[PDB]
Amino acid sequence: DDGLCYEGTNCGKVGKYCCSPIGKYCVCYDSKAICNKNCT
Repeated sequence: DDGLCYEGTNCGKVGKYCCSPIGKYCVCYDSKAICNKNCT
């Protein structure tokens, strides 16, 4: 449950979003929700 999400293009997520609590994971998906959800 610990994790946050941000939007932009730092992980090549042009059009979608990414999740990383320190920029170490850089895991992105199409559903911003999948960012919070699946990112865990």
